[PDB]
Amino acid sequence: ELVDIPKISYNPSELSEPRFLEYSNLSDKLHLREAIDKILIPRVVGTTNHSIVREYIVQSLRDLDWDVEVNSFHDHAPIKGKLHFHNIIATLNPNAERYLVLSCHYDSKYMPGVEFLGATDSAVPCAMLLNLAQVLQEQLKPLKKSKLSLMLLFFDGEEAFEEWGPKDSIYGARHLAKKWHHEGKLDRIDMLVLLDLLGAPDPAFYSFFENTESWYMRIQSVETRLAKLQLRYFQSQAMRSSFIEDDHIPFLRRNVPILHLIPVPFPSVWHTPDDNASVIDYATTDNLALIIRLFALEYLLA
Ligand SMILES: COc1ccc(NC(=S)NCCCn2ccnc2)cc1OC
Ligand SMILES: [Cl-]
Ligand SMILES: [Zn+2]
Repeated sequence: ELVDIPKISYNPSELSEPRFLEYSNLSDKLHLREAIDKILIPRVVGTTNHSIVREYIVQSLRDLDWDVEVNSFHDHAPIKGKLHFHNIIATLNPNAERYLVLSCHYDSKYMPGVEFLGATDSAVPCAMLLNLAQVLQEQLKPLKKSKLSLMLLFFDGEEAFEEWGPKDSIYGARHLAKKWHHEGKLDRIDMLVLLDLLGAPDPAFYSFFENTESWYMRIQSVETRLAKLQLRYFQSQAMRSSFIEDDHIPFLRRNVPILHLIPVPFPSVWHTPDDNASVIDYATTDNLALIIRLFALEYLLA
């Protein structure tokens, strides 16, 4: 069921016009396309390419002066058996009291007998987050020292190896949510924003969670303001009784507020080899990446 979002949840863009104009003109299309190209390789957990993609993410952010921790652990999967998973946790201020967290998964789904590239799922999301760090590096500098800072979290082992279920899915997220819960490190997450299945044409977004509906409406407003300045995806509706499972689930279950940036319906190529370079709509990709960059600045800088 879709419900119209009530007025109480409206939360318009607050950046001054000049800063909104200035920040909305920051981009690096070439870097975004280069990041996509680097990441868009088969990258099943435990493979050489999986390590190559992790190294690229880690080095890219370390080169931009982010603190980067790799959370490594072993778990058992159907088919593959024992695997070494590696969540990537990048922060501007590793000593922050609070974080906005932007996140996605960097593994690609294991598909017997075929290469699966997972362009929308989630090579493009991963590239959008690296590109965000590159494009906004000047504006983000103060967040290296502030009490509220930014974390980019690249989950490992999101995908099932045999059949999606509670014991065969979201390996990295389940591990990390349990670890941080045990360590009292979940309360510091203001909100976990999860990007998934982005880069295909004509995505439609809805608000899934009432406690983040107001911040959903800030993204909606960012999109409206960009349109007005002539520079739609986010619907002003909430989807109730939606039970879409993803990396956020183990955080959601432990009281962490979630903003789930995933289109409904999913792209038509979902979990087929057609989720490749050819499905990427670059106009939609540049657009969504810009909207997300501005959302991050709205939240963090205000
Ligand atoms: C085909 O369209 C759908 C298919 C499945 C579901 N239901 C669930 S619970 N999906 C969890 C997806 C986990 N995931 C995310 C990226 N790679 C894997 C909903 C769909 O449309 C609303
Ligand atoms: Cl490989
Ligand atoms: Zn998937």
